[PDB]
Amino acid sequence: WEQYRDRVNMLQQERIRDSPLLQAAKENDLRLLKILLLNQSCDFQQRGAVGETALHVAALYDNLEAATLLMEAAPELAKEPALCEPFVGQTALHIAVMNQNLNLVRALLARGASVSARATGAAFRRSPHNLIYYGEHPLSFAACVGSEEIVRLLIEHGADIRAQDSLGNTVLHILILQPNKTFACQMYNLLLSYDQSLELVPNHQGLTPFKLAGVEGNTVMFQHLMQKRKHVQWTCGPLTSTLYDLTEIDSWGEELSFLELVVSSKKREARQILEQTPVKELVSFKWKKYGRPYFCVLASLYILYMICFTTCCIYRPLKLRDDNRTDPRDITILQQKLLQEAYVTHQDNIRLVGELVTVTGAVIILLLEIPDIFRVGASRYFGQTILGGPFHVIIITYASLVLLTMVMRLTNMNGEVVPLSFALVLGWCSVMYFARGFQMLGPFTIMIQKMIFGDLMRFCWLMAVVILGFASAFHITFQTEDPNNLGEFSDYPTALFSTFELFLTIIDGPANYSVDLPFMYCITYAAFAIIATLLMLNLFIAMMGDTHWRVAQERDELWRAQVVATTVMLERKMPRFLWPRSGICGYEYGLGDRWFLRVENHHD
Amino acid sequence: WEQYRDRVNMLQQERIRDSPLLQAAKENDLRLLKILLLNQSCDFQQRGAVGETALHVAALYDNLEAATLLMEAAPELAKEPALCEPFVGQTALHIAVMNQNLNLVRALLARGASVSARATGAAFRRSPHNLIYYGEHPLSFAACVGSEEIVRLLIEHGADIRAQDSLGNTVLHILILQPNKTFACQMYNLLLSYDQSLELVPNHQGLTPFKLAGVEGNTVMFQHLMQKRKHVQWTCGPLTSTLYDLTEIDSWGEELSFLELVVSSKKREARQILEQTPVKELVSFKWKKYGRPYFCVLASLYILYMICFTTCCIYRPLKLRDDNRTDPRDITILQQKLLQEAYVTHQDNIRLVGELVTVTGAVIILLLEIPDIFRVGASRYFGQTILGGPFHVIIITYASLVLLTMVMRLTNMNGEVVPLSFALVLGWCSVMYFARGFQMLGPFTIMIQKMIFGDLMRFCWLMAVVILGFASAFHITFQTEDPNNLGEFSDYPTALFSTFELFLTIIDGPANYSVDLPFMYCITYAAFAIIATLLMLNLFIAMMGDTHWRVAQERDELWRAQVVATTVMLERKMPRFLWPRSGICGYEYGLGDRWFLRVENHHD
Ligand SMILES: O=C(CCN1C(=O)COc2ccccc21)OCc1nc2scc(-c3ccccc3)c2c(=O)[nH]1
Ligand SMILES: O=C(CCN1C(=O)COc2ccccc21)OCc1nc2scc(-c3ccccc3)c2c(=O)[nH]1
Ligand SMILES: O=C(CCN1C(=O)COc2ccccc21)OCc1nc2scc(-c3ccccc3)c2c(=O)[nH]1
Ligand SMILES: O=C(CCN1C(=O)COc2ccccc21)OCc1nc2scc(-c3ccccc3)c2c(=O)[nH]1
Repeated sequence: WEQYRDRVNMLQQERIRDSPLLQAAKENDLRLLKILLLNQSCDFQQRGAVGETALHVAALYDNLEAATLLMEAAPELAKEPALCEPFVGQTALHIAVMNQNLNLVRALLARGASVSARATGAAFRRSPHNLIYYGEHPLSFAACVGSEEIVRLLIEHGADIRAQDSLGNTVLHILILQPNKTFACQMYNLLLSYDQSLELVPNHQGLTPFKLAGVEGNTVMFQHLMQKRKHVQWTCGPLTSTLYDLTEIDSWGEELSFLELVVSSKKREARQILEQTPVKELVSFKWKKYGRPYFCVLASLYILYMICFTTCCIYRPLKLRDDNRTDPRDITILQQKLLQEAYVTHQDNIRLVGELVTVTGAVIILLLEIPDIFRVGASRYFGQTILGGPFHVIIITYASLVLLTMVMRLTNMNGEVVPLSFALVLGWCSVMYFARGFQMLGPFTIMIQKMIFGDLMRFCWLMAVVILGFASAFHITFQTEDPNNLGEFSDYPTALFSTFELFLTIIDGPANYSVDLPFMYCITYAAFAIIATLLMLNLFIAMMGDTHWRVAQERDELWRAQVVATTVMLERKMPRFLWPRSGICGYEYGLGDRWFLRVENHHD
Repeated sequence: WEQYRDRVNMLQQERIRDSPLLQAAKENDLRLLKILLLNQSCDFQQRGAVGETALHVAALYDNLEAATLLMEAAPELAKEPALCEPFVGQTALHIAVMNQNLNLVRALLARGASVSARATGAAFRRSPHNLIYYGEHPLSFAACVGSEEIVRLLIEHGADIRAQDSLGNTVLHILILQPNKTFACQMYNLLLSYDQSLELVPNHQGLTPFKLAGVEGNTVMFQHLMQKRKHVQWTCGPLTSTLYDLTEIDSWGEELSFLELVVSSKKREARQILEQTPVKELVSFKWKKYGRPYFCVLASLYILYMICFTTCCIYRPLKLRDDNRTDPRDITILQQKLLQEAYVTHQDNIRLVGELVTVTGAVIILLLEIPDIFRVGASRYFGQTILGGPFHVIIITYASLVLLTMVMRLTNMNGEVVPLSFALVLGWCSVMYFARGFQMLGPFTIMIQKMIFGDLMRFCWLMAVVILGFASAFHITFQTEDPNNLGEFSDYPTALFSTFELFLTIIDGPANYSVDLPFMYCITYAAFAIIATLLMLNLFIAMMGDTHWRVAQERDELWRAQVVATTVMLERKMPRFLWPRSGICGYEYGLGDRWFLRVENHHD
């Protein structure tokens, strides 16, 4: 997996060190190769550890004289690849075009070497363990490393300008998946100058190279790729009216659109590629004229439905408990009424109407949530903050708990408060999803969703051991006293709860001077103060101050991505008699079935 | 000590000012030296204050003509050193090679001056009072100041290329203990080119120069010294596979390893030398594959043992107190049971099993802690944060208090809560030691251990005088009233405790409107509010905010050092049938008994 790589590389190097002809080809001798070529009894096709040919070990250490003498001694060593596991289809041409010497590649092409030999192992394969991905073909190798006089020398010998390899990619996808981009823009331009030919082709995953430029986030290759579609109109003064093309920027023929494909990626450039001009102007116009006046009425309808659920939950049926309460610590003066007395009057008919509209809202929420999560994977939909993981989780939780409340009401079971309080508090804390489209409540809900999983997760794992270590001491100091004067510290769970409440200072310190408290309680409380309340509760404020100072641009760079996410979701969901196209047409203007855009510009 | 240096330097300068021949040699006269050399009655071997020879005072003020005329007048003044206290074995050759003139050194070597004269005083000695440490030999002087044409001129006269001096050092250790390093890398390279010869030699303390490079933290000399062992394998494309050597980086033959020697230093570069490549890759692999799956089960076993101790401490034997409580301020309804009624049932047998496993855990903690602190000094083990001083202190305290609890239980003494509460709260606050290997709770426990000794130590020395000055005023205002309406402010210790509680606002302000409080209490409380609660308690938050802003990189530069500390500690502690080696072997690959490492790299 990892140590197997060292296990095979040491074996290859040990075989190279042991074999004398390969050692001479490594050291670049002349008389030793001359005597081993003159003595014809020695074998020249001998293999090392991992398919190691003498031409391979010459080209790996760049021995031009040894390679030329080897091909003029026996030229039948270029068309034979390796056969072992990490380097399956490697060739001398492959390692020569990676090592970037023109003369050895010219000598190999003069000595009859094929240019369509494929390499399918663990070396040249898209995986996070290998450092580089160059492709599985010599033209992909040359155009990916960025040479200039090897690409013509290979294409004029017919080396598959439109090639295919593992995972269905091609040379344009390989040039897009690169971190240099400045000596790769010219290479992509030259290969597009050489040749549904090569741009509109999909891979095995279904990624046209424009959508791969999207999902990988290379903004400079995107900004060059836009300039092979940009129609330019007139210019006068300092202003110019460029006319872009959006027939790839929004799909409308396939459900998988470019914008839906780029708003739900997992990298750190899918929210920076949404700042270039012909996608920013488009989603700004479409958002400001089509996303606010439906999100506002959706938020109003959700808040109206939740106030119906809150009032229907308040007006709950209750009957007086006839069994007595002969216990000094028992209080229950109302009891949950039986189901057979739930239809008695007009008020109970109104409560029935409220229960019906609550159950209808719960089932339409569940049926509007489930078939969208069956398509996108659960990780991409529950994880990210651009899409709404920690709101869809509590929405599905609210729907399942309201359904369990309705079933528990119909089966005539006691204890309705146990799911009712949870369903109500989650359904009212889930209104925060409708605080995406407003720039006031925009970055603040991102800050609180970041602050919970960033600092409260770090802080409660060190609050739990302090309250769990101090509640036991408070209980041991107060298990030899009376529970008449000090109500707290009687049993262990109320001791734990009261120690946590004294930790957050929401309750007062226990004090009663009708008795005399023990010295051990007094000294451990005077230590508990300046260990757990003066220090740690005032260090939390400084830590969430510095997180707020340092993450003061991720919220402003993530809010635009989540508002484009809501625009794309509503454009896919709501019907298309109410969601028309974007941009001008081209059928009534002498162009034909290509929707355009016309963004006015101003420089100087 | 310090003023003695001024006392001897003024005496030397006064003797130079008083003696006429030395004054002429200072002023660089010609006719005065000519007449004092022609008049042969004058003595030339006369000594000043601290062994002051005329050749010494010529070479100290760089008088080439005076020195040449002195050696051509009487050449018997070069082989005689000084004899007084601060400058014992100083020579004209020593001060000439420090003053860096080639001609005077050539003249002294032509006039028969020895090159192995040693200087052992208070001047040339490793101590924090002297500014520089250059060594105790002329070759150490030349190679430490960094000359180029003096080192060959001295070594070709046989001036001890492999020398020894005080504290057992040599010239490579002297070149390592230097703050220049850029004109010292070439000097170290030239001396290693000139010559178990010189690299594998130890000093008197037991420091091979590689381990001295470690313990002194000079990263550039470390990064050059690594490149005399780095074996290079093939290269192709932009990636290269260097093959380092770890036979010095981890010892395995001596208990004192390089990594244990470098993780427990007291400087500010022992945590920066742990970022270079062939130690970072090694400890990253060894930590992620061998330190987490034993630290996790160690934390689980410690938390399980502490929950056994907490439950065994809760289930404590108690007998009802038969003596009466005829006192309006006495509450004791349960009394500690006698030892003879501690084995009565199955529950008391279970409590006995809990006491036995608690005492066994305490004695294995103490026997696992003590023989490790007997070897490393108490300062290095209790002080630093990389090693765990403020956790080993509270662990030894918990073990001694649990042993004192067991002895106090067997001797049938009352008052078990007095050590039991302390032992329980320290044993539960000591779980924080197992928050080193997790990157969530990593920097936060460093922040709280820094915040206590950095700000709470500064703050409680100015909280103590405010509460000690306000509790007395609150007592004087309320010693002429009734303790029936106001429970607080009755005697002085409860007045002090209630003033501290009102300082931290955990208790409410005393108010009772069934009576009339004095005007003096009212005005001093209205001053106590906006002097001690609005201001100082809200300045503490700002101070621990700015400490958190400024020490936001020492925690991220110290956490890696303490996780390498725990890796080295577990590698030394746990047995070696479960802790195997690191890196590949070299016996089955044609190298022989040298464990290697193979780190893959990528540039361009
Ligand atoms: O209308 C919806 C949302 C469901 N709901 C309602 O009905 C009523 O009010 C709500 C209030 C709070 C929470 C949910 C609702 O459908 C599901 C849905 N929400 C989203 S948000 C971003 C995306 C997205 C877009 C493109 C790619 C990937 C993800 C997304 C999605 O794909 N589906
Ligand atoms: O609880 C804890 C620590 C324990 N731990 C949980 O409990 C939930 O699974 C976990 C998964 C991994 C690690 C720890 C835990 O402390 C921090 C903390 N993180 C969160 S995330 C959501 C909540 C939450 C808020 C209100 C009600 C219910 C849950 C939450 C929380 O209350 N605390
Ligand atoms: O296993 C140990 C630690 C002792 N303990 C346990 O047994 C049980 O759980 C514990 C929980 C909290 C505290 C202690 C324990 O031994 C002692 C020990 N701890 C350390 S931490 C770093 C070093 C170190 C490494 C290299 C050089 C210098 C110091 C170190 C050490 O040398 N000894
Ligand atoms: O106490 C003080 C000041 C008095 N002073 C001690 O008392 C301990 O020796 C000292 C040594 C030098 C200077 C002052 C003191 O204020 C600050 C302060 N520093 C610390 S360090 C550990 C604790 C601690 C925490 C909980 C229980 C027991 C001790 C601590 C503390 O409570 N306060």
